[PDB]
Amino acid sequence: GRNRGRLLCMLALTFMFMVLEVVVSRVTSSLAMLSDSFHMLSDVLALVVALVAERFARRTHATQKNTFGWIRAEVMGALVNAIFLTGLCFAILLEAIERFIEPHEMQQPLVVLGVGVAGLLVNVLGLCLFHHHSDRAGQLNMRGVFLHVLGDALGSVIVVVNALVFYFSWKGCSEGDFCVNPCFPDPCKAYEAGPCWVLYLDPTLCVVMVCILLYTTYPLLKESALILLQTVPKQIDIRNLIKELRNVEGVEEVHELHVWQLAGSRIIATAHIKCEDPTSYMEVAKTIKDVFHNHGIHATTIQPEFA
Amino acid sequence: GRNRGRLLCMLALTFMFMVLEVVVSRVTSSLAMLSDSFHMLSDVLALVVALVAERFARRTHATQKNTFGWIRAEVMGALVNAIFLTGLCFAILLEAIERFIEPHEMQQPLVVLGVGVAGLLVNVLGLCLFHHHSDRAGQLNMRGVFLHVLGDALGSVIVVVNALVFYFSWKGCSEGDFCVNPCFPDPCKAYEAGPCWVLYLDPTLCVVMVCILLYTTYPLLKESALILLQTVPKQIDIRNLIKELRNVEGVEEVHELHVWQLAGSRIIATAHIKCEDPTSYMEVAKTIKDVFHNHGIHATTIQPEFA
Ligand SMILES: [Zn+2]
Ligand SMILES: [Zn+2]
Repeated sequence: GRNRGRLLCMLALTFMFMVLEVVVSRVTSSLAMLSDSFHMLSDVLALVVALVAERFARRTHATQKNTFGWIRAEVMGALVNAIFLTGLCFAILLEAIERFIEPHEMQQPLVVLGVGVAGLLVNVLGLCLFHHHSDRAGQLNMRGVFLHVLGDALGSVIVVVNALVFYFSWKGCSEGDFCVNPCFPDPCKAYEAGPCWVLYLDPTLCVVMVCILLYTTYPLLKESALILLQTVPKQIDIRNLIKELRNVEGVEEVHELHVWQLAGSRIIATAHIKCEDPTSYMEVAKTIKDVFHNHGIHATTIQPEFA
Repeated sequence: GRNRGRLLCMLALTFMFMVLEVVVSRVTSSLAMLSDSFHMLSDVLALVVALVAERFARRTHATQKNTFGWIRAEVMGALVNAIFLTGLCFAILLEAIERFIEPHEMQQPLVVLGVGVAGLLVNVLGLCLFHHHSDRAGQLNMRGVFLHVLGDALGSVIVVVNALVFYFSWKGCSEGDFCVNPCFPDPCKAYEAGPCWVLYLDPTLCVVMVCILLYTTYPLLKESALILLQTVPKQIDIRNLIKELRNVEGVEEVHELHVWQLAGSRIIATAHIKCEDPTSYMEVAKTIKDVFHNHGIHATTIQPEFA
């Protein structure tokens, strides 16, 4: 309820800011604003994926197609959100390089600064909505959206700072009379412009930005992508389980121990444990289940192989 | 061995064509060629992800970190490849729109056509290498690479066709004397050009292209993303398993059956099956294992709950 409400609220603000970008571009007759609107549509797609994962995760319930439920679906949502962000971060890095090799002037700096401030306010509102997620499957699913919100919030901050630096320290050649543009090599033409450091302010910061994101993206793409690989949860180690099951009387060996994490705090472990006396099997198995519960594994399947 | 050889060969050709693009851009002094080279670097990243998945999938061995192995890692590689491709298809769609709202002229059509033909030859070689995959994971990891190769091969075909149509049917205004450019609205300026249909040839085809890719991408993103959700394999249905286990004498009920697919043809099913007589448990369990093998489930775990 609360999570879906937050996601729907952020989606609604994202459409509203999309409409704001479109109408502002229409009055100003600018196309890069439309491109930024379509990037906001990419953000809409990320929010939609998060919403799909969050609904479907409620199924739980033993269905015919999935006997476990659909909480792992939420986990997958987190995972896919993380991979879309690694990808958009890599696209930002490739755009930054493309702007290093060819700088781009910013036209109409004031409206760009205003739209950047509006987007910063929207992204800060979204960040406050998603602050609680810096049980777990919910934490991962909300962390994906939180990382997307942090990414486009940092983008808004970069845009605002760049627009301010352009408006305060860039002397353009758009006047049209006796102006030479050293930094931007060919001003499309068949005084001296502003210092060349400003024209590269957008790329460098962007690069720094993606690094930040990549850093903060790495745990999620680590945490979500190891649950679906059925890696043993970090709280659980296999040596202690093996030795404690071997120390239990009535246990000859523990031939095949499989431990994995379904989603969040639901850890599933199945083992085969050899026993000699069928009569003692029930108390041996209850002790084994007690050990599994002691170490935090609550759903188990134990097959006794009488010899 | 063979799969890693194919992946390394395609990676080597991809670096060689990257170097070709870079050197051609250097002699021609063109920047969009560098952008295409960085897109080829994105293809390099996809191939690298595939290589990592393939290399890690050969571990198995029931590592301490993962008691099942790392074949699911290969599955995840397939999945992430699919996701990456969907994202690039959506970026192509957003670039196509950006070119619909603002068409772009193609400069130096002959060198673009030649580089497109070279890339088409490289991509056809890669497609022939990956033709065999239109175990199962081996297929999924390669189908991911096959879809990437098909995508940039279709991109090369689009580039070649567009360059040919420009060279044959576009009358540019680059001569500099008495030329008006109706289609491209402002030719950056403070006769009649070629017909306006050519300037939009690249977007429309691109859109069609992504549709194709998206279509062919959907099964992979369906097939890989349902294995990691532990959905029951399509060959297996739960009603027959339940009824056949109930019909077995000595079985009171099958209380929990979870059946899922690890990777490829390795299907794992665990169940609880209440039995009355411990003496009859061994033959009852061997019959149950025989049924599980009969339906194609070879790794099981069956816990008898004596009452
Ligand atoms: Zn066994
Ligand atoms: Zn039970």
